[PDB]
Amino acid sequence: SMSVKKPKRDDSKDLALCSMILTEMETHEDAWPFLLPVNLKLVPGYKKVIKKPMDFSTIREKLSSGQYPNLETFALDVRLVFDNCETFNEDDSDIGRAGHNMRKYFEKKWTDTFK
Repeated sequence: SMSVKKPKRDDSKDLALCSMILTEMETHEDAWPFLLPVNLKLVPGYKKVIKKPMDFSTIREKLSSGQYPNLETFALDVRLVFDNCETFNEDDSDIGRAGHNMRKYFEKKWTDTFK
């Protein structure tokens, strides 16, 4: 509350560390469905169904231009990528499986780096 603060968690490396995580996700062999924004002209249903599209290139540009206020808003957009993927793709599809694999990979790196 006013003039009563918990001890200061060191967040000075968060930007560098989120960038490293994102590099690892970018270079994963199963990243290919997520590297670029879904083409809303060429994929029927996407625009109407997926209210907030997100992809790794969009996260990278947001990261690089100070559009994440803290490490939690960064994790929310990464998870959005995988939540969108599960909304639109069957579990038993190459893309559906890719999304599960990547979400697992992410959540481990997240825990090991920050928890």
